[PDB]
Amino acid sequence: FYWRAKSQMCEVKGWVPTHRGFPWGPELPGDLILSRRAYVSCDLTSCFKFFIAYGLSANQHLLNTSMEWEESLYKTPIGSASTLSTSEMILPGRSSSACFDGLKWTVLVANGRDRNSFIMIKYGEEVTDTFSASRGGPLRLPNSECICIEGSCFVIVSDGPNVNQSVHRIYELQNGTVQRWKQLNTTGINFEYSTCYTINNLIKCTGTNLWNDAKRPLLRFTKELNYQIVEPCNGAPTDFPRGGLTTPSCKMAQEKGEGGIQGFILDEKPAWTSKTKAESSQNGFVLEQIPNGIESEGTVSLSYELFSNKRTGRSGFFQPKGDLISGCQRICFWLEIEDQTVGLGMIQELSTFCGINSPVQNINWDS
Amino acid sequence: FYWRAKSQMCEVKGWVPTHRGFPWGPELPGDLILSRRAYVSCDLTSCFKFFIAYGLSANQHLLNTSMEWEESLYKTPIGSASTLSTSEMILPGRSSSACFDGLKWTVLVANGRDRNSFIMIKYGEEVTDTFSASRGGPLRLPNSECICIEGSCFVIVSDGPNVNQSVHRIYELQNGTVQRWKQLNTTGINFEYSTCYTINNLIKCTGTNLWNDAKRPLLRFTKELNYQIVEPCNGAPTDFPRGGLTTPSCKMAQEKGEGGIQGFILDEKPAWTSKTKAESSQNGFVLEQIPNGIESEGTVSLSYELFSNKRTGRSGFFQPKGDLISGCQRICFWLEIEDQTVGLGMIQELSTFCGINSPVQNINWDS
Amino acid sequence: FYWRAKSQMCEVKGWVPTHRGFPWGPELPGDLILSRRAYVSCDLTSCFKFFIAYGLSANQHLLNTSMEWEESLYKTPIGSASTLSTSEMILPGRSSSACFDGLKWTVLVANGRDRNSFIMIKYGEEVTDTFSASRGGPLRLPNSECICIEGSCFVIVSDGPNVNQSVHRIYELQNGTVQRWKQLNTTGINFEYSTCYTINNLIKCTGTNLWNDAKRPLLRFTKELNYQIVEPCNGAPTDFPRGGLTTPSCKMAQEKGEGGIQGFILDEKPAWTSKTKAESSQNGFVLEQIPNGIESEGTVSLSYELFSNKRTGRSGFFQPKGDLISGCQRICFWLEIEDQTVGLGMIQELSTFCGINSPVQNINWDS
Amino acid sequence: FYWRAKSQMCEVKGWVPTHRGFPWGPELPGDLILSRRAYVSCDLTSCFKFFIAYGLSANQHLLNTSMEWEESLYKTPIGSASTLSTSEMILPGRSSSACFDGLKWTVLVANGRDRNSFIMIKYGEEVTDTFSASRGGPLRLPNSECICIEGSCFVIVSDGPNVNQSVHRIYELQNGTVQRWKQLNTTGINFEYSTCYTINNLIKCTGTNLWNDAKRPLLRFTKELNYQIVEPCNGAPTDFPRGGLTTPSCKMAQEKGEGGIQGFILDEKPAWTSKTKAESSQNGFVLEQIPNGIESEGTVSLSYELFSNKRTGRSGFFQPKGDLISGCQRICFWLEIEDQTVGLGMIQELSTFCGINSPVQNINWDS
Ligand SMILES: *[C@@H]1O[C@H](CO)[C@@H](O[C@@H]2O[C@H](CO)[C@@H](O)[C@H](O)[C@H]2NC(C)=O)[C@H](O)[C@H]1NC(C)=O
Ligand SMILES: *[C@@H]1O[C@H](CO)[C@@H](O[C@@H]2O[C@H](CO)[C@@H](O)[C@H](O)[C@H]2NC(C)=O)[C@H](O)[C@H]1NC(C)=O
Ligand SMILES: *[C@@H]1O[C@H](CO)[C@@H](O[C@@H]2O[C@H](CO)[C@@H](O)[C@H](O)[C@H]2NC(C)=O)[C@H](O)[C@H]1NC(C)=O
Ligand SMILES: *[C@@H]1O[C@H](CO)[C@@H](O[C@@H]2O[C@H](CO)[C@@H](O)[C@H](O)[C@H]2NC(C)=O)[C@H](O)[C@H]1NC(C)=O
Ligand SMILES: *[C@@H]1O[C@H](CO)[C@@H](O)[C@H](O)[C@H]1NC(C)=O
Ligand SMILES: *[C@@H]1O[C@H](CO)[C@@H](O)[C@H](O)[C@H]1NC(C)=O
Ligand SMILES: *[C@@H]1O[C@H](CO)[C@@H](O)[C@H](O)[C@H]1NC(C)=O
Ligand SMILES: *[C@@H]1O[C@H](CO)[C@@H](O)[C@H](O)[C@H]1NC(C)=O
Ligand SMILES: *[C@@H]1O[C@H](CO)[C@@H](O)[C@H](O)[C@H]1NC(C)=O
Ligand SMILES: *[C@@H]1O[C@H](CO)[C@@H](O)[C@H](O)[C@H]1NC(C)=O
Ligand SMILES: *[C@@H]1O[C@H](CO)[C@@H](O)[C@H](O)[C@H]1NC(C)=O
Ligand SMILES: *[C@@H]1O[C@H](CO)[C@@H](O)[C@H](O)[C@H]1NC(C)=O
Ligand SMILES: [Ca+2]
Ligand SMILES: [Ca+2]
Ligand SMILES: [Ca+2]
Ligand SMILES: [Ca+2]
Ligand SMILES: [Zn+2]
Ligand SMILES: [Zn+2]
Ligand SMILES: [Zn+2]
Ligand SMILES: [Zn+2]
Ligand SMILES: [Zn+2]
Ligand SMILES: [Zn+2]
Ligand SMILES: [Zn+2]
Ligand SMILES: [Zn+2]
Ligand SMILES: [Zn+2]
Ligand SMILES: [Zn+2]
Ligand SMILES: [Zn+2]
Ligand SMILES: [Zn+2]
Repeated sequence: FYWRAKSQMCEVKGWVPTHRGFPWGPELPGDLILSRRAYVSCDLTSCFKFFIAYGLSANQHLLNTSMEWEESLYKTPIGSASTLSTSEMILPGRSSSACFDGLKWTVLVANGRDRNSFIMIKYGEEVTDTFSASRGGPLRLPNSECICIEGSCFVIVSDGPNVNQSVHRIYELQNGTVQRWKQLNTTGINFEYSTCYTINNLIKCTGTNLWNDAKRPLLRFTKELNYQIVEPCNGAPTDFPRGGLTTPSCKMAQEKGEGGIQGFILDEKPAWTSKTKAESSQNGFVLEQIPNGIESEGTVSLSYELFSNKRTGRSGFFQPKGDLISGCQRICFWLEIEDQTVGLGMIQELSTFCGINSPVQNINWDS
Repeated sequence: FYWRAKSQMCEVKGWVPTHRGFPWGPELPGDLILSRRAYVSCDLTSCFKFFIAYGLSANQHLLNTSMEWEESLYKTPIGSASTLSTSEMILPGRSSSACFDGLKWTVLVANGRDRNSFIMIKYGEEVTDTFSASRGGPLRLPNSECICIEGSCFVIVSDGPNVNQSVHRIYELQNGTVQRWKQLNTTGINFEYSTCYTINNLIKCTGTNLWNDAKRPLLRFTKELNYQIVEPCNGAPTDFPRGGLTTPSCKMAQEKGEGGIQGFILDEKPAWTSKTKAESSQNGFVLEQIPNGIESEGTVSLSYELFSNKRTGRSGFFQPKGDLISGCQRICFWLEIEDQTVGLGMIQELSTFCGINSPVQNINWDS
Repeated sequence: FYWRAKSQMCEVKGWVPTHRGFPWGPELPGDLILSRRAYVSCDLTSCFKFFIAYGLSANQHLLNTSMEWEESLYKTPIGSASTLSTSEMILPGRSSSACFDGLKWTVLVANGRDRNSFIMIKYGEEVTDTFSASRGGPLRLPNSECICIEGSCFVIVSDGPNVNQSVHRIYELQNGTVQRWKQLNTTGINFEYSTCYTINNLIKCTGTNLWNDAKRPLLRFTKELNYQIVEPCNGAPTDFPRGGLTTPSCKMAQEKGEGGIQGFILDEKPAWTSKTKAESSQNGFVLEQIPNGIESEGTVSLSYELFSNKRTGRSGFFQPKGDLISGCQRICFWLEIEDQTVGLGMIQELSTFCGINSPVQNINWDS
Repeated sequence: FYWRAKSQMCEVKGWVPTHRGFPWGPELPGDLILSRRAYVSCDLTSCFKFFIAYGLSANQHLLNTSMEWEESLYKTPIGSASTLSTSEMILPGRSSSACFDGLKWTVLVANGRDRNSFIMIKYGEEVTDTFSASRGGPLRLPNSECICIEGSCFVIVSDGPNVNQSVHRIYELQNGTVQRWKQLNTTGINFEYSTCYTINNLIKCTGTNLWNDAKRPLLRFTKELNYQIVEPCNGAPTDFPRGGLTTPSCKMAQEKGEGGIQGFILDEKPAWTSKTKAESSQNGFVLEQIPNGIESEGTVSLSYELFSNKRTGRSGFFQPKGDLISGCQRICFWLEIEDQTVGLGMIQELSTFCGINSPVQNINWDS
């Protein structure tokens, strides 16, 4: 009676937006909480945006408050703008993860800048657990939904002061309580900003290598925490920044591998890849289907240019949990759309897209 | 246990407003979402306004945002003003239709400008289906409630680049999923802006001919999609624009037939007709009873001038679904009231009127 | 299972405020709906303010809208300020009455200025009945809660163009549907602004005589509509305007009998009387207990000066319906408190007071 | 089926913030209700801030209203800012107490300045009881949650015109109705601002001595109202103002004993103490663990500096009531954080911290 994915993932032949971002910019209404590190996650009924607040607007500018350095996590329904009257403060935190197990929300937040850093866990309204940095901190949560299968919830936690040598662990939770953890062998790479989905009792995640790779590393693991980390084997890297296309291999792409941005790869057969339109700008977003999976040479069948000119940012998976018509498990993603404002710089608003089995035209969503 | 109309339609001897529009103009409060292509539709408990947002007010003017060209459908309870805190974003879309089958909302939206145009369907929160333009697009939904009978939902979809030769289809849906469609034979006419109701297991609709008619074409069909299209046989055309009264016949009225505006005809015996007060202005709204039905010569018995001077616009049917006192099926309509503002031009607000069996005075609702 | 009063009314030895009015003036927040002809009425769970809107504030002034002459009834929870986000539009109307029968709300509104005047009735969300003026109009509802006993709801409806010769009827409703009505014999008086309560299967009401009396006429009737109209027999009139104390008798007090303001008398033994502090100003509010009932000579035992200086206005009864601790039926009243504003003249806000069996000090509620 | 504490209190090895205060200052949004004498209390599902309103913001300043001297109690969910749209007016009052017994809220408020002073009690929405000052008034409620065990609710009520000789009583309530009261023998001390928790069918409270003590007096009592009042036996006083450390004894600390501020002591073994960082300023907040209990010499094991520089104020206990994971009873506290504003002086916002059994780093929560 706890939640678990439907037995098979739906075929995906295209992606339709279920929500464009609230279309702010160059102006925006007062009383809006401005957000970063937002992601979406759903209960059995509807979906919510989870986010770190960093400011509140009024007259086109930021209210001078302490919101930027006193970081707290908030929640807002997907269908509502993020105002004070409509958003709820959940916990203090600078990064986070959240997921509904069918019964209650499990919410994790990290606080503290270095060795003082620690993670708190909430189950429903009740704080149920804590743990500390083990490798110098700061502890870092993914800013994407954690993954629940039949009452067990899994999240990737990062540690270490440098991308030089980060440490990453899978924590397994029940009732908001750590049952165990496994340290991953990630020698030679960096694996931040994990975004994940579940199917076939497995959990799959796409990382961001901020150290030495413009391709995105992939993690796959079971509920017993047996795992593998693999590299995409095409020659089209998907991080930003990145370099140009190279010949397909299983090697990392190290040209411009430094830095990066949260993003995802649908690790199925067919596999889908996603990235900005060009390598020179954070503009547009392109989804490409690879029939033979991400460990093939990468031959692209379908290719959708969902955004062409609009500046874009982080993206990640989320899964609908209470579908009643689909016999199969749907997959969706959230994506930051970036808008310039007149009075408070650049802002991020989430759009959401879901996979559908039926094909569709290459519509540009800029307008 | 799915919804179906009560067995007989209530006698209608007059129309009372159940909601005047929010009385904005020349001024209006900040944080209001300004709307177009609004209509109402109800669940088993209360009623909602569905609409395409095109702007957000502040200090009497439009916030410069991207709301106008990034079109999304929203929903607000009938009894509330359409503010950010109270309205919910449902789906991206430039035209739409919505209807509650007794269990969940079925919502359709159309997006794309020409051959890229396509329709998405939502059942509850779950996107359940899509289909594309077949005749060049854009696909166009009615902007009025779709019609559900015992779990099957019906809506009219228009296609084609010109009113010159539009194509129109009835789509039949279950669980937000297309079961079939039938193309209508509409050679020689144009049938947009369909607004519909159901009674006696039938569905009846009034169209707007934007090509060659100032009378409104009428569609009647069964759940097996057997249908007929008939022309009103009076000599008093009800579109706007239109020309003067002519001698009653079953011919179309082609004087000023070009263009038009969504509107309705209650296709019963007696039939009710509805139109602006005069042919020269979009002012007032007049409801006229024709005892012998719309295919008679049109002799008018009752005649109510609900608005005299106030500028008016689109209108359409909606049906209450959870009446518990009435033994019979009530019928209502929504109507745009147009208000001039000081700082953002002309706006539309919906009023709603319902039929009652008891007669009433010819009150003018301007004030 | 329909609602009915508890078998006996609680002893009342004093009155405590359960809500002061929102303390606006000289300033008030923007987005507030300004109200008149407000009263309170309760479901089985909590209580609501019902009111006619006449404006919306912004920057201390009235938004220039059409709200004043397009009158609509709204509802707001007692514990909330009356903003757009929190208030609900119910029906168009210039006067009204409302009452919950245990199952649904029955709501009546009157619209139209003279012979066109008519009343509409809502049961839950469903309009269930209408009737017209019979004596020239306008039809007038009390602006206080109607009274429901075991599924039958009663309200006083006034008619006629002059206080010179008004006509008053009791309408009996079930499911928002008129079952019958009885015209009262009110020759020689005027009986507007009825405010009522129920106990012992009876319904009792206090009127306002706008024609020839500064005492308040009292109506008492049964569910079979057998009734009596009696005059208070003290010499202390309670209308405003009024003249000074006179010697106790059953005669009307005609000095300054012209005009008046809605108000109440608790018609029990002991009886309670209520009025402004002095006859020269609408200031303060005084409640006086008369052990021998309102048809005695009026000897006053308890006397509470609840307000001394604050300007006050209309007042009326309401009854809590879902008490679970009290074995007896409580009685409360609402009272307008008048506040001067800097930018939109004088406003009215409701306070609510309830009777308690325990005595209490003569606290002044001005501050 | 009424609420009672879990059988044992959880071990507490540290304190984590479950909510930082809304980070206002130097600026804050309009439409905010500014509050004082706030505390938190929970139902079986979530938690609420209870508070006395004293103003409403707009454009960085206080709206000139009557809110400051017409004092009313309000309630807001912990996770929401305290705006008009989101806060609910409960009762008029200048001090208060509230507690959920598992079924309904019991709410007490005090009104009146001296001998007219009295207390009103609400059970759910129903006013159920009243009583008057017995020793000259004003009656004073604690401004912290009252305590419910199995349907009986207990609160400390203070009386008397001077801290010179205040009188304090325990009132026992059921269904919002006083069953009895016991006067405490508090000769030689003053015991205001009681903040309390329950465990082991006992109720424990920490007072504030505004007369002659910089240590905090402690009250412990049973449901039969057998009680004891004891003095902390360390030499580190916790009131503010206070003097420096002295040698441990059971004597009161009278240096700077005059005045004080609401605050708490966790009266267990180990005991926790809490106070500002230094004696010279109301800055920071420090929690210190005393393994041997508050009646020992006070040897400190753990010591957490939760705030260092930030100005702080009142603090008190609250208990979560609907935990489902913890087998034991959790304990939390609320704490005022003080922020300077540009346009309305100094404000107070509540943060909440809960005890956890796992240890944690000495993180500074200033930023
Ligand atoms: C931990 O993972 C690292 C990285 O994958 C493993 O090191 C690699 O081992 C293979 C041989 O099987 C080499 O071809 C790679 O070049 C190695 N990479 C580096 C940088 O060492 C390592 O073997 C794993 N350790 C354990 C204990 O299994
Ligand atoms: C499709 O509908 C059209 C329009 O009603 C039909 O054409 C009409 O047919 C009648 C004869 O029955 C003529 O009197 C009209 O003048 C025709 N209109 C035009 C412009 O052609 C047509 O027959 C229908 N087609 C089919 C296959 O049934
Ligand atoms: C209707 O009510 C009026 C007013 O009470 C009645 O008229 C009064 O009758 C009594 C005699 O019983 C006189 O003493 C009053 O002076 C009368 N008032 C006036 C102005 O007429 C009248 O009798 C009632 N009519 C009916 C049919 O019962
Ligand atoms: C009421 O409490 C007071 C204060 O605790 C008691 O007075 C104290 O009694 C002890 C002796 O047992 C003395 O050592 C203290 O110095 C006393 N304090 C003062 C100021 O009197 C008092 O005995 C209690 N009264 C009753 C009736 O029990
Ligand atoms: C906000 O306030 C602080 C002073 O209290 C200041 O450091 C900062 O510069 C202010 N922000 C702006 C934009 O002036
Ligand atoms: C869709 O509707 C049909 C109605 O016949 C119903 O039987 C079925 O449960 C619905 N689909 C699913 C799989 O829920
Ligand atoms: C809104 O912004 C864009 C520039 O970014 C501009 O094209 C448009 O004119 C602006 N609107 C107004 C009213 O100036
Ligand atoms: C109206 O009220 C009566 C009460 O006697 C009840 O029996 C009936 O169900 C109600 N009307 C309908 C048709 O629901
Ligand atoms: C409101 O608008 C109308 C003009 O459209 C005008 O008659 C009225 O004077 C205006 N109100 C004020 C206060 O100017
Ligand atoms: C008040 O509480 C008691 C608990 O013993 C309960 O029995 C009773 O039902 C409550 N009072 C009433 C009349 O509801
Ligand atoms: C608020 O209003 C009253 C006058 O009605 C005045 O006493 C007080 O000074 C005003 N407040 C301010 C800040 O001027
Ligand atoms: C935690 O989850 C387990 C699932 O196996 C469940 O049995 C248990 O009830 C939960 N914990 C508690 C004490 O509620
Ligand atoms: Ca990289
Ligand atoms: Ca036309
Ligand atoms: Ca009078
Ligand atoms: Ca002190
Ligand atoms: Zn920080
Ligand atoms: Zn946002
Ligand atoms: Zn290939
Ligand atoms: Zn567009
Ligand atoms: Zn609107
Ligand atoms: Zn005829
Ligand atoms: Zn009017
Ligand atoms: Zn108000
Ligand atoms: Zn007497
Ligand atoms: Zn006061
Ligand atoms: Zn606040
Ligand atoms: Zn020791």
